[PDB]
Amino acid sequence: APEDLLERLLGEMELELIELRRALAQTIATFKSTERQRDAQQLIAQRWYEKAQAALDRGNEQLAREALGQRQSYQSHTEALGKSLGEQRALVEQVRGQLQKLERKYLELKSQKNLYLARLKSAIAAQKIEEIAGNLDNASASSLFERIETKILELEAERELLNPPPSPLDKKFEQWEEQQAVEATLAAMKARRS
Amino acid sequence: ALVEQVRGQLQKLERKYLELKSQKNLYLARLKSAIAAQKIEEIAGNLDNASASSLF
Repeated sequence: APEDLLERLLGEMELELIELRRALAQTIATFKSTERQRDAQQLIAQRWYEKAQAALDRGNEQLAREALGQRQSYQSHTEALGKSLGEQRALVEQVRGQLQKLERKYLELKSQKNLYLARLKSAIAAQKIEEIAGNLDNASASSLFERIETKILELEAERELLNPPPSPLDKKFEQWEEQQAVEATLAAMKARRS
Repeated sequence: ALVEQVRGQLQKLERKYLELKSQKNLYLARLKSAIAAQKIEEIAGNLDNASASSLF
């Protein structure tokens, strides 16, 4: 039944709105981890910067040469990680936009599901009554209501044969004599006790 | 519009129901009368008193 699928499909969506949710956690987790590593390396280079900050004074330049020459190796690492961190920022920003747009589309779909289902039951419940009224049409000769009248007519006229109605001749006389019967019996009434 | 439209269907249909219900008793009543008053005259036929095929 199409109605049955409408609830299962939306259920399978819900598994991925959380699955994708978990994926973003891993991505952002790496971004935090990558960020932290950058501080440590620059801190070590920063420490060598303070260490080199204590030699060039009072003419000890030769010592400063070696100290800063060592810092250069650490400096390269800082640059490489710095660019990577900026690049990874776009991905976390971009991926979040997908989730936000998709999440809105979900609840929007959910609302429409009930409305169409509701119209279906109304389009089935109010739909399923009128046919049985067709069996009670009262507008044709294929209904129980009308066929019942035929059965009544069949039965009522069944014994119009068994007991035939009185012929018009007697029907033309009973009233004809009755009028005299009331008046003639009254003829003495209106005269004897006038 | 849908909620207004759907309600009209129910109101019209609901009236048609009780209207059908009232007619059901009337036709059934006429049937029993068309059967009870119907089922007597035949046995009077066995007591016709008008032919030579009766018990009387």
